[PDB]
Amino acid sequence: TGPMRVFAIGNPILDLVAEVPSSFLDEFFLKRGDATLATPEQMRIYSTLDQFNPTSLPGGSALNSVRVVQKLLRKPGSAGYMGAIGDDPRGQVLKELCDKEGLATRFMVAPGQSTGVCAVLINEKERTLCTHLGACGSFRLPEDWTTFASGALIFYATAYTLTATPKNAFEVAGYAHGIPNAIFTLNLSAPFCVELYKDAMQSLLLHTNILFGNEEEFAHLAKVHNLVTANKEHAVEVCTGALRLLTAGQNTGATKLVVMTRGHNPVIAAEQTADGTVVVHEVGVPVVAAEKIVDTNGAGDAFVGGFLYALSQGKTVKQCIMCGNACAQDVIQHVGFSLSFTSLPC
Ligand SMILES: Nc1ncnc2c1ncn2[C@@H]1O[C@H](CO)[C@@H](O)[C@H]1O
Ligand SMILES: [Cl-]
Ligand SMILES: [Mg+2]
Repeated sequence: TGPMRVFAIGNPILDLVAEVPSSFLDEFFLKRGDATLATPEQMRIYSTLDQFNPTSLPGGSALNSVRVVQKLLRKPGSAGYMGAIGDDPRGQVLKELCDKEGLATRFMVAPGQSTGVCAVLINEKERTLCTHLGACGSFRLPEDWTTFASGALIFYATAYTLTATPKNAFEVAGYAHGIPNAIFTLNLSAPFCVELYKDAMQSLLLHTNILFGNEEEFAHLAKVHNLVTANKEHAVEVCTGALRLLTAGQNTGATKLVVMTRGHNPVIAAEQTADGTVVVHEVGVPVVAAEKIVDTNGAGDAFVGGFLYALSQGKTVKQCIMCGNACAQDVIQHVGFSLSFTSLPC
């Protein structure tokens, strides 16, 4: 077991994948192609779906990312994860699935609440998602979480964790800050996380070494924080401005990097070396035949997972981005977030 190289916090979700007739979508008032949170009546969808013998997969942004890390590091217990689940059957199913993959996990159990679950409904070549977050929102790091984190030097949190409470991400980042060789990495996760948690992020970013995000996320960050994307010069301007939220214009000599994925366009990143100078990185994204692209859901999670894996191996920024691109490219060729040990990238 171990050593654990990467530790992450997130909202754990059990994904249930199955092909269903259109009548199923209509019965639960679902619009094909949309992704939503379950309404009261839609709550009955989960036990109903269990009867379809769905493929059960661990899910949730951060959990998907560490599963990629765990996959690439190979050795059992190479990546750790903490989050909240319920004391229901789904909670045990999720834990067992994670155990099967060799991921080290410590789930806080919230008695009487349901484990996060997402119905991944396949119909007419489209995926319709209906998620019930449940226990995820009650997560609070245990007082001895650092013991679980062992000698990990790479910490990751998604902005989605701010929903339960910004205190979890703040505590993880604070712990990482006290360790010279450790880094804290954050995902912007969604434009609304950027909007809702403006104040919290202001403080958190000053304790962040690597910031991940896509175009829309960075665009809102630039507006919210008045920092200033299909256009390069503009993307660079945004990244350069965002880097200031991490450095405050000072040079601690610690890792300071902002990485912006831009769909098909090249990844753009702005870095401040221990030297104190700013550097702009640009890495093109290898395309795959349109005929292979099956499910784009999880591409971003895979990118971060691959980047973190490469980072744990001491690769250059560009190599980390290249590994992330390769992982994203690999996962979109099948529905649901999963990877096989054969022909792994990076
Ligand atoms: N707020 C969230 N926190 C954690 N996992 C999430 C969240 N929203 C969606 N997910 C999961 O992550 C997948 C997308 O990366 C979704 O299909 C779902 O299973
Ligand atoms: Cl998450
Ligand atoms: Mg540190």
